[PDB]
Amino acid sequence: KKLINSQISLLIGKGLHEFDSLRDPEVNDFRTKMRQFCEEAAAHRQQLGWVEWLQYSFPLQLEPSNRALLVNVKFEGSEESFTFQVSTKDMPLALMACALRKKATVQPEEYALQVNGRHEYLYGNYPLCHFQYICSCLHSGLTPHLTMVHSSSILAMRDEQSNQPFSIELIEGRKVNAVQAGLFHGNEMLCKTDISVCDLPRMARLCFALYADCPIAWANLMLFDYKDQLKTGERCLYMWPSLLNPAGTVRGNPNTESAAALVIYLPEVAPVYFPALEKILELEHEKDLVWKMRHEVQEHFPEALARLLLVTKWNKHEDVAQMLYLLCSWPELPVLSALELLDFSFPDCYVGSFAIKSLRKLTDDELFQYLLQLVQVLKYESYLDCELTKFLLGRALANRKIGHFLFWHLRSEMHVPSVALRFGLIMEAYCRGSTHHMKVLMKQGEALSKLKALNDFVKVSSQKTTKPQTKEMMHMCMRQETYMEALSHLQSPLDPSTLLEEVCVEQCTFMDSKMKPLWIMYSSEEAGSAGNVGIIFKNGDDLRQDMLTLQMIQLMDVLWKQEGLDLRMTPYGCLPTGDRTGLIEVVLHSDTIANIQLTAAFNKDALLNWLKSKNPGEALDRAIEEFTLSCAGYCVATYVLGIGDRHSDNIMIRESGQLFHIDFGHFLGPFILTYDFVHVIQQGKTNNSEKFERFRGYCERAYTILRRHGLLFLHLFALMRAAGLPELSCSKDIQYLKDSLALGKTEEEALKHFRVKFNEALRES
Ligand SMILES: Cn1c(Cc2nc(N3CCOCC3)cc(=O)[nH]2)nc2ccccc21
Repeated sequence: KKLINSQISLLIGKGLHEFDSLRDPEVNDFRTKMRQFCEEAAAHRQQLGWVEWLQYSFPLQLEPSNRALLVNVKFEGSEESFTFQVSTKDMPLALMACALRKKATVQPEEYALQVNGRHEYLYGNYPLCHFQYICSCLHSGLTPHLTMVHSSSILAMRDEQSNQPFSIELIEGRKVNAVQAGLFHGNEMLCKTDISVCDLPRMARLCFALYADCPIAWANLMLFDYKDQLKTGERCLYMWPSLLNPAGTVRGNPNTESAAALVIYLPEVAPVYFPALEKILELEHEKDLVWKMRHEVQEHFPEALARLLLVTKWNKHEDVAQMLYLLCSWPELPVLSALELLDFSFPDCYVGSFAIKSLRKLTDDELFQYLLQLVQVLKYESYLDCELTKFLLGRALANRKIGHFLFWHLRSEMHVPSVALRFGLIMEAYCRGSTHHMKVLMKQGEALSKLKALNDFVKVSSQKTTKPQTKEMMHMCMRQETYMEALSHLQSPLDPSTLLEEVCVEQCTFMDSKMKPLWIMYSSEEAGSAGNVGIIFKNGDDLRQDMLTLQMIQLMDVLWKQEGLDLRMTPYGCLPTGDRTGLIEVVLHSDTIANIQLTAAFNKDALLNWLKSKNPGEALDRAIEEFTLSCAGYCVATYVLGIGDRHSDNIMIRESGQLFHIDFGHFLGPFILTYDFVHVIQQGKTNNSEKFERFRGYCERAYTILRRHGLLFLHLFALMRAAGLPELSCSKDIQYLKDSLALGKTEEEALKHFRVKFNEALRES
C-alpha cells in the first residue's frame, strides 16, 4: 500500500521524488499514462489460463533416431520418486500419462513438468529432444529430474504473485577555457550550418557547439514539444563536455552547478502546433530518379523503403507529406527490413511507428536475441513517451524472461546521466505492472550490493596481506548472517531459469589480478548436479563490449543451428549490472590451455592426454569431434568479429572436448590456427589429410552461412553505435565486417579470398 513506492527507489537506484522535483509536465504525463498501460497488462495477465501463465513466468527453453533415456519423476505433496524409462521423440503429455499410472498403484492434461530446483517447465506439443534441459542432460550422462505440478498449484501461484525563415537569438554563455548552430533531421542537415518555418519537420533537431582549434561543449534540443507544439521562447541549454554532434541527447546536463549553460530565445510567430496525420495525407541524379519512381517502389520494391526514405527531401514539407501518404498504405516489412529503419538515419516518428508495426510479428525468442540493440534505440529517441517504450514494456509484461533482461539493460546504464532519467522512468513503469517480479529483482539487487562490499574487502586485504590469507578473510566475511541471507535463495541475473540457493563458501575464491574478480559457487539439494552453478563477479571493467561479442557468438550458433549445423559453441552468460559492475556465468568442468600445458612428454601431447583422462576408451572419439566442431566455429567467429589478443590463458576447453574463448577486451582488429589445436583435429597424427580437409569444409560452410545473414550483422552493429563503445564508434568499425565477410564480392569470389586467409594461418602454424 505504501512500501511499493519506497521499494522502486532502492531497486532502480534513484528516488521517486527526483522526477517530481524537476516539475516537468512531460515526465508527469509519462508516469500517469505508462502506469495505466502497465496495470492493464497486469489485469489481462490475471485473466490468462494456467498454461498461458506458464508462458509468461517460465518461457519454454527450446532448441534452435529412436533414442531412449530413463527419467526420475516425483510429486509436489509426497517425497516419493518414481523412476521409469521413456523415449527422446516422446511428447511431455506421454511422460505425464506414464507418471500418472505409477501413482495409481503406489488426467495428464491437468499437469505440468517442473525442472527440479529450477524456474523452468516442460509443456506444449514438442518432442523431448526439442527441450534445452533434456539435451544438456544427455551429453552430461545425467538422468533428467522432473516434478509433476497440477493446474491448481499454478493457479494458486498466479493468485499469490498478483499486484518566414527560422531564426534563434543567441543571448549568452557561462563556460571554462584558455558558437556553431545547425539544423538536423537525423544524421544529415536540413540547411547549411536557410529553411522556412512551415518547411520544418516534426523530428527536427537544433544542434549547438561551443569551441575556441579546441572543442569545449555541445547541446541539442527539439523545436517541437511532446504535445506537438513549437517551443517559445527563452530556453537555457545545459551543455555536455566534448565537431557538431546531432546523435547526442536532446535533454540538458543534470549537473546545473558545474556544467556550462547557454541562453537562447525562440521568436513567437502567432501557439502553432504541428499539423495532424489527417491534414498530412491531403498534401546524385539517381536520388531524383528514385523519388520519381516512388509509386513503383510501393508496388514492386517494398524492401527498398530504406533507400527511398534517404532520398526524400525532409527540408521541404511537400515531399514529407507525399512520402507519409505512401507510408500509411505501405505493406508490412519483414524483421530484417524493420531493424534497418530503427537506425538514427530515420528519425521520423511515423517511420518509427511503422517499424514497431512490422516488429509486432517478432517471437519471444527472436525479441530476446535483438533486445540489447532495441534498448540502445531509446538513447536515439527524442521524447520519453514513444512507440518503442510501449512495445518494449508491453512485451516485458507479457514474458517474464524479457522483463528480467530489459530491467538489467536499463539498470546497468543508470550511472550515465544522459540516460538516467529515461531508463529509470521505464523501470518505474514496469514495477507498477509487475509487483512480484520487482521483489524478485530486489533480492538480486541485495546480492550484488553485498558482492560489491565483498569485492572491496578483497581489494583492500590482498594489498595488506597475501593470497591464502585474503581467501580466508573472504570466507569469514561470507559466513556472516547478512552475507549468508542476501547471497542465498535467488534467481540468477544471467539466467532467470537458474536458481541460486546455497553458496559453497569453501569453493568460493578470487583471481589475483588488477581488479580482483570474485568466484562464487552454488549448490541446490533439490536440483542436485544441475544446481551446481558458478558466477564471476567483476568490478572496475566495462563488460558491455564482452556481452555484445558473446551475444554475436550466440547469434552465430543460432544461425548455424537453423541450417542443421551444430558447431558445439559455448555461449556463456555475460551481463553488466551497474557502474563498471557485472556478472559472468561459469562454464564448469573446463580449464585454460596454459593450466593444462603446465603425464605428457611434449606440448602437442598435453592437450591430447588431458582429453584421454576425461574421455577414456571410445569416449575420446566424440571429444575429438566436439573439439573439431568448436575450433572451426570459433575460428570463423574470431575472424568475422576480429578478436585480437589471443593466448593460452584466454582460450578454454571443456571436459567433453568443446573449445571456447573468454575475455573479449579488444574486437574489430587473420585467425589463429596454431599446430597445438591442429594436432588434436588430426587425431595425434603428423599427417592426416582426411581429418583436416573435413575441418577445412566446416570453416568454409560456417563462413558462407554468415555471409547469407551478412545484413543482420550490419543492421545490429549500426544500432549498437548509440551505446558509446570505445571500439565501435566510427564508420571504420562497421567497415571491418564488410572486409572480413566480403559483402560486396560474390559467393565464389569471397570463398576464394577466404582460402588465401586459411592457408596464411596454416603457413604460420
Ligand atoms: C581464472 N579466473 C577468471 C578468468 C575468466 N574466466 C572466465 N570464465 C568464462 C566462463 O567459464 C569460466 C571461466 C571469463 C572471464 O572473462 N575471465 N575470472 C576469475 C574470477 C575469480 C576467480 C578466478 C577467475
